[PDB]
Amino acid sequence: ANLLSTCTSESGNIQHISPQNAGWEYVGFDVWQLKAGESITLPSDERERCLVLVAGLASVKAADSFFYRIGQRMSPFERIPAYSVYLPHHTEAKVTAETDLELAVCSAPGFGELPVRLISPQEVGVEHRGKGRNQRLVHNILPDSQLADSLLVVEVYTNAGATSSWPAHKHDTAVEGQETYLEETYYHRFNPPQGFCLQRVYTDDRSLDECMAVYNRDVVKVPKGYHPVATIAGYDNYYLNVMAGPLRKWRFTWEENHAWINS
Amino acid sequence: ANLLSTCTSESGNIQHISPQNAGWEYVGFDVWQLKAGESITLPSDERERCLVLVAGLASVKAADSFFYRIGQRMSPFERIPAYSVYLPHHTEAKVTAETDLELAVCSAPGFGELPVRLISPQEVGVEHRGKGRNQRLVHNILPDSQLADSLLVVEVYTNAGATSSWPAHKHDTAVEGQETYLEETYYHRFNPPQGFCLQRVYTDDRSLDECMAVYNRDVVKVPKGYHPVATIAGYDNYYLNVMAGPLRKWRFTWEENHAWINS
Amino acid sequence: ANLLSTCTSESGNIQHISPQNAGWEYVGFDVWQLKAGESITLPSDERERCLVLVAGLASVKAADSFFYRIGQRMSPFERIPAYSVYLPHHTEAKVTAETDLELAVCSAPGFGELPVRLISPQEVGVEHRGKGRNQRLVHNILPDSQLADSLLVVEVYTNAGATSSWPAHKHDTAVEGQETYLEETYYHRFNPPQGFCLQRVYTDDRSLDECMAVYNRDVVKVPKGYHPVATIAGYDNYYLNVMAGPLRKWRFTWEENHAWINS
Amino acid sequence: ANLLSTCTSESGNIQHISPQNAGWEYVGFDVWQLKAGESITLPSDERERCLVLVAGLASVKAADSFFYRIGQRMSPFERIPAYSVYLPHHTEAKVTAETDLELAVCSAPGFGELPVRLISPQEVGVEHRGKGRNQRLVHNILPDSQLADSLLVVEVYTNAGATSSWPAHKHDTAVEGQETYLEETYYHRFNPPQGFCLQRVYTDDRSLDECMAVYNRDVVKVPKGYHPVATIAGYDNYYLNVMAGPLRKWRFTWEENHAWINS
Amino acid sequence: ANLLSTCTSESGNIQHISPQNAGWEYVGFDVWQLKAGESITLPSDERERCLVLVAGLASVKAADSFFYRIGQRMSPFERIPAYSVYLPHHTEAKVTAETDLELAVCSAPGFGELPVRLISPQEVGVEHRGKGRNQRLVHNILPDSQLADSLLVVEVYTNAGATSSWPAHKHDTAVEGQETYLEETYYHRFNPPQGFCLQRVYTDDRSLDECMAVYNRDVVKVPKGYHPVATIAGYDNYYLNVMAGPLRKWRFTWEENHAWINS
Amino acid sequence: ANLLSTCTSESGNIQHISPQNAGWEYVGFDVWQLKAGESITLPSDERERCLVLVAGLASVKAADSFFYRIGQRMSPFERIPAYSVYLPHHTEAKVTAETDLELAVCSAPGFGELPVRLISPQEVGVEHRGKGRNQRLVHNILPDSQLADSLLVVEVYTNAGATSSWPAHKHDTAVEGQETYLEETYYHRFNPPQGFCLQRVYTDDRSLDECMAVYNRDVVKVPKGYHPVATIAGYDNYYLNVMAGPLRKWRFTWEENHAWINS
Ligand SMILES: [Cl-]
Ligand SMILES: [Cl-]
Ligand SMILES: [Cl-]
Ligand SMILES: [Cl-]
Ligand SMILES: [Cl-]
Ligand SMILES: [Cl-]
Ligand SMILES: [Cl-]
Ligand SMILES: [Cl-]
Ligand SMILES: [Cl-]
Ligand SMILES: [Cl-]
Ligand SMILES: [Cl-]
Ligand SMILES: [Cl-]
Ligand SMILES: [Cl-]
Ligand SMILES: [Cl-]
Ligand SMILES: [Cl-]
Ligand SMILES: [Cl-]
Ligand SMILES: [Cl-]
Ligand SMILES: [Cl-]
Ligand SMILES: [Cl-]
Ligand SMILES: [Cl-]
Ligand SMILES: [Cl-]
Ligand code: NI
Ligand code: NI
Ligand code: NI
Ligand code: NI
Ligand code: NI
Ligand code: NI
Ligand code: NI
Ligand code: NI
Ligand code: NI
Ligand code: NI
Ligand code: NI
Ligand code: NI
Repeated sequence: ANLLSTCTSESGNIQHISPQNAGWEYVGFDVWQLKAGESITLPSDERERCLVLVAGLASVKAADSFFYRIGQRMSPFERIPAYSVYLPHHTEAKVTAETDLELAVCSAPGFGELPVRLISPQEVGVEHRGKGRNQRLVHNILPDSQLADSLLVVEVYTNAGATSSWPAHKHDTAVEGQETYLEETYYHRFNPPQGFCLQRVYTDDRSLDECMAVYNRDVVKVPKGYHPVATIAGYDNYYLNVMAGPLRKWRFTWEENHAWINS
Repeated sequence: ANLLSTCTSESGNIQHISPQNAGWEYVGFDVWQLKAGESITLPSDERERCLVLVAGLASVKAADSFFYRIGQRMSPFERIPAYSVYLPHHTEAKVTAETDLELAVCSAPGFGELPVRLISPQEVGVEHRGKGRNQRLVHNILPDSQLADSLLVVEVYTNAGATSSWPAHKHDTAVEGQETYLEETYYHRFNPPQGFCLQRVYTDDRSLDECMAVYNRDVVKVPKGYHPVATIAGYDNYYLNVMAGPLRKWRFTWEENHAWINS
Repeated sequence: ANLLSTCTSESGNIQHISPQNAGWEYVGFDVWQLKAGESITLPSDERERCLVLVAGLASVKAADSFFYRIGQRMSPFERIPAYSVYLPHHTEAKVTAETDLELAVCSAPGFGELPVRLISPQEVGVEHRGKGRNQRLVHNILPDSQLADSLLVVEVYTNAGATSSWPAHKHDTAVEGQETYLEETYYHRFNPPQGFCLQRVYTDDRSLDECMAVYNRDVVKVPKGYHPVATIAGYDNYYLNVMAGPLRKWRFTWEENHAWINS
Repeated sequence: ANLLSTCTSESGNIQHISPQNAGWEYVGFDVWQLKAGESITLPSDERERCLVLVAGLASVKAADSFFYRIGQRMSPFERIPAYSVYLPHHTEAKVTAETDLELAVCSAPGFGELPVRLISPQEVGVEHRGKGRNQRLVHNILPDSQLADSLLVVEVYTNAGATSSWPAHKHDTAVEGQETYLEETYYHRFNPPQGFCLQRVYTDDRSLDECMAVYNRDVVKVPKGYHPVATIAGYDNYYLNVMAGPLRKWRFTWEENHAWINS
Repeated sequence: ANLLSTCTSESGNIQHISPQNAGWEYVGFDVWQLKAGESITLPSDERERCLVLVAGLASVKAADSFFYRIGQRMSPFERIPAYSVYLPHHTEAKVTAETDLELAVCSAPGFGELPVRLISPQEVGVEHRGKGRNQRLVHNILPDSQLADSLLVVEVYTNAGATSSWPAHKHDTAVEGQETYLEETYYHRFNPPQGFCLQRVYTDDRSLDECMAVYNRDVVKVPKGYHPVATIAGYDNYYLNVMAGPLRKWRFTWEENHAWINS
Repeated sequence: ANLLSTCTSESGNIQHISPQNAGWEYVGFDVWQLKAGESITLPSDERERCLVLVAGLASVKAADSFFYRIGQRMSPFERIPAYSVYLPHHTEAKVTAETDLELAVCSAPGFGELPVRLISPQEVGVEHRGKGRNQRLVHNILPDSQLADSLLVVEVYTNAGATSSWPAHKHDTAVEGQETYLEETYYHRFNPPQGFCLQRVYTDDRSLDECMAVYNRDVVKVPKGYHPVATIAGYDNYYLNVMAGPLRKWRFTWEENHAWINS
């Protein structure tokens, strides 16, 4: 299975993951690397979006509003929450780079009537998950406790020598009250930039079992199974995750052999 | 090519095959394993459906009707026809498990105006196909001689030591008066339950040639080519098949090397 | 990655490439091999089409018109431009084979209001590209300088011992003013007919690097990367290409190591 | 894994399996298809051999012995035991085809001082193994109860439909008093000749799990795991097996899930 | 590539890696899991050996020497050096399990005239390599500064989270004064036992790039390239390595991008 | 299959192909990239060798012979024959680089008593094979009409565009008077150096069918089948081939479909 998508270029639409090229039904994930002064226009269509400023400042025109010079961090490694913008479906938007800009466009099916809204770093829930070699900084950009039709968005910091997305969990089957089907994308970053991590996507029966050396700005698709991330000594890791499915609830099942790591 | 889809769980939506994850255009196939008292709701959308009760009893609310305790067999290995329900498109339906229930939801594009209808075991055409090591019990749940927009549904019993879907046939190309393009899914069952069969999906030129060890509740996708099933001594086999394409007619071509087995 | 699609049959719809089975978003490509007197009907839908007569004569009924015995060449190897027909979306059309007919149906998303139009061999721009072992005859059936919503269509002749689609170029990423995302299909032909060529689809990082022995009437899909064609001594090559993407402009980037071959 | 070796030609040394090309330590297997009057010379080396006359008549000169026009069956499908000649190591041999000849040369390490000997039909143990979809005819050409340094040779007849090398067994690990490491080759034949069977080689953890479609005169290598053969309606099967390892004792372990098929 | 070898059984010769099955020239690695009172005999041949008592107590008879009840640790996770016995070539040896025993037999070509010798904990060099997420305990059982014809043997302890065989190094090419060709095996163990690590074997050009999920008692073969081990939170790792080549000198090259981690 | 071996380094033993790592029985091929003043020593063993000076000057000491500063061309692309030295088995040799040196060591089993000899340009048969897109320069360094126990060595120059090892031939089966089994290695070079060619290794049944993109100093292994080389406009190609088998005679069979290209 080919779950790894390496960047296609250095500038422009460096990552383009769609339901059509991912072989799935809900999640889309795009990254644009723009120079100061450049713009993109997002269309009025049947998809809701979450614009995540990974690095740099931007101005956004949408609905009847103008949002000027949103963003703050110049690197995701500043460890301060991303500035994001929620766009409902049927919303054309123009995004202009105020500085050089690394922009994530998270997409999923849209059908509701929520308004355009800003998700500033102060609206992002911050949590420190796990203990020891399992410690991670989590920024809940768009959790299931906040409003959206489909999208669930999170960014996670895993320092070199820690394991994250671990103990192994899956969200690949609708099992009422236990688990939901949620497609998931990982957009990875490293500090220093030449680093890599090892991500493994696997099922209990191992019918799917793929390990991948993931480098800076690579995407990993998670269509099913467990999906832990093992970082490498010397290279701090960051990832931006998008999830969506038929039911917007994060319900997962832990792999039974490793569930004791939560105790 | 990955044509085999093993069950993702023991309960809930254990099989979910869609045009999007199958890499094709028409056929969808879902299996739900429900405990007595649990329900699912099927949406009003652009897909027609055939609900097939593989094992157990169910109640269905659809259109202006209530169908109570439909089904009979508690195992597909009773060798009595499944109870099924035809749902046209734009038909919301609620299915409640009266007993523990193994429910197949067969789907394809819907566009007509046929009514909701019951397909009881007495409406299922029963035929005994082949002679010797080629003998099989066939239950024509929804054949091309019965009404539906797209769906063709059949279940077949192949006793241990027989070959079925054989002599090799294909339905992967529109060839006027000879063959139709029909995507096909296989949902396999074994008695005793720990068994397997060997299914081979292959083209004449062998550009596609994949053999698979298929276990209990596994799905095989047939996007093209010949697709025979070789059963194993000691393990009786059952499969539930769904087909659909642009033209709802079962027209196939026999592999010429093995066509003499029909003589 | 499986980028090669060999013919499924000798007659009827011998090639059927869709966004759904290609794992992409825009381009569809069909070939029909029809005997004199046979017909097909193309539907009124949301796709625009370019009918390309690869070999043989046809009559077309579309919109309020009847086009009788269009075509001329009985083989693509006559090296005279194909006769083609542009069909906008929402246009049902009936195509009848006047002689035995090899018909290419090129498709992409349609949304405009252009009329049905004939593209006769006299409307096709003819150019001789390259020098020496890089020489090729190019027929611009439907270039970006002519009108269509999405479709770009070209046919190219590469004589045995020449390389084409070379120096290596890619059109797989939206990079403003430099490159566009364009899915591309290749439909290959050989003279004598038992020949083959070697086509390689690869990225700069080699995460994708697939070489393929392509035979008569085979299709190669190009979802991303560089995609040169190396012909074989004794076997002249022909290919028919279809491209489409979000922006109908042919903008590509040359692989830097081989760009000097243009000098 | 690559366990299937198809014939490289119709005449001469059509099968050549060596420890060097098999990725293992002991077993060699060669097939020679000779016309009446042709000969081959086997060298004096460190390997013992068992020359199996699969079909046709041959004369064999080795050491102080000459065997004139030995053989009987003109096809393995006569279901009568083969003639064979055991050759110790350091024994040059000349084999002359008296009729058209299909000759199997089974080889393994030699170190002893056994004499050259004929293994006529009268020295072959004939047995019927299993009941029903499991009943095969077995010819023990060179069992562990007869003399050789390393070689174990058997031929088996599996009628169309039936499963052989079943219930699944393995002989891939030295487990004192339970199992021995024995490399194994299968040389397959079909009646009628255009047939195939499905052979699956797999381990308990499925780290190796390969199913292959086996045609006439193909060889399957079994370096480890379970290795059952599933035959296809209409096509009777035959195979000639060679085994060897560090300990010349046929000790195997049954896969636990299917062991009940022996009771 | 197929670099992972999982255990073939729970008892007996659970690991058997040979130059013939590894696709290389020097290194052999065997593991024997024996019950108290069981024995094995190692042959007199052209290979030298290093018998490593991974866990448990053993007696060893070889040439004019008898070692009674050597060993100490009942688990490799006691973090105390193993007892080992060096055997020159042409030296038959009998190993008797005094307790349940996990025995590693490390082999390589032998040509010299060194005597049989005990390598007790007092002859094992103990060192701590690296700082933080990089700090491992290393036991030099048989380094290049001690006597053997070919064999180099080391065991390493990597605590959960940490990265070992890192910064990435290779020893796959004879480069005078810089690097030697050395085949390498890894025999992995976990505490608790149900754990895994992720090991990646890769070259600078990524022509080889394999990441594998390694479980308890699995073997990884390193025929060339970089080969770091990434451990997982909760699961401590241990591995026993064997190396050999034409020149018995441990000379390696660091991957240039990660060499800074040594400063 | 894995038939391509890319260089492991820029200096030293950049190519090391052995029967053990190639999965075959006879051919060994090594390349050494040495700086002026460096030396290597070839051992006294059971292999005969042909030392080919691909580029640069070398002195060779072997048995009672010393060859001082032999060689001439500083690049294979000078299109003048190489100097080579034939070494029988049991012959230790010292090779000193007099200038920077690219040295090929071709090896195969040795058993005879031929003397050490120089193969100077005057002993190399020069021939031009084929017409047009098929015309190559061939240097028969060590043909079957010259003396050696096993080795067959040739170098071929294929100008950009042209196809070589074409029409397709195979030498993979002993067929008396028609074909011999001969393993074959290709050591490729390009001018300019950043180029590539496409080489396809395939059998008549396509059970093996591998096309690879070959770059400067890469090696392709041909264990069986047809093996043509398709060059790319702008990049001239060179390759040095080594062959050996049980019978030192170059006998091949042409693929029937392309045999007409010889007329
Ligand atoms: Cl949309
Ligand atoms: Cl996490
Ligand atoms: Cl739920
Ligand atoms: Cl729908
Ligand atoms: Cl059937
Ligand atoms: Cl029809
Ligand atoms: Cl449409
Ligand atoms: Cl071109
Ligand atoms: Cl642009
Ligand atoms: Cl005798
Ligand atoms: Cl007789
Ligand atoms: Cl059997
Ligand atoms: Cl035993
Ligand atoms: Cl001693
Ligand atoms: Cl002691
Ligand atoms: Cl280390
Ligand atoms: Cl050195
Ligand atoms: Cl001499
Ligand atoms: Cl000279
Ligand atoms: Cl040639
Ligand atoms: Cl010959
Ligand atoms: Ni709406
Ligand atoms: Ni997740
Ligand atoms: Ni409707
Ligand atoms: Ni079918
Ligand atoms: Ni419209
Ligand atoms: Ni292109
Ligand atoms: Ni002897
Ligand atoms: Ni066996
Ligand atoms: Ni000795
Ligand atoms: Ni190492
Ligand atoms: Ni000798
Ligand atoms: Ni050749």
